[PDB]
Amino acid sequence: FNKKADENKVKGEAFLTENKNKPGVVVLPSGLQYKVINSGNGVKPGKSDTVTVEYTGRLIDGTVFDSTEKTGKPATFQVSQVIPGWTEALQLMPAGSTWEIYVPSGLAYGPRSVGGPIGPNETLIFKIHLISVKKSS
Repeated sequence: FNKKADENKVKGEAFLTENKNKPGVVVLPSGLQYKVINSGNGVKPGKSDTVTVEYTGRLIDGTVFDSTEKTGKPATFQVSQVIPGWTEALQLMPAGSTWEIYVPSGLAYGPRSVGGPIGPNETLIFKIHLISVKKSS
């Protein structure tokens, strides 16, 4: 059981290790690193912000675990309703922006068997395409 758990710890920590090559890698107060494609553009509130976006997430396992785009239904949630790491990054994501964040387990639920959305000792990649905040306020 743990053989696979640790197997994830190495493959994930390695992915992010090499990932550091991606230009624009900037660490956040929560420890989030990402690559900026289109930053700014629209306005928006702090972590109490509510935005509608579409994303495709996949586990370091190489297989998609869940996609809101393919389902045919956009993803709608507030930045303060997600894991710690995410709440920090999404709080800085302005309407219309486009960031890709990769948060290692140690920054989310933890590499321990308490890995919520992010598998245990699994590094995941997230593609967030923000359209607008609360009806483009």
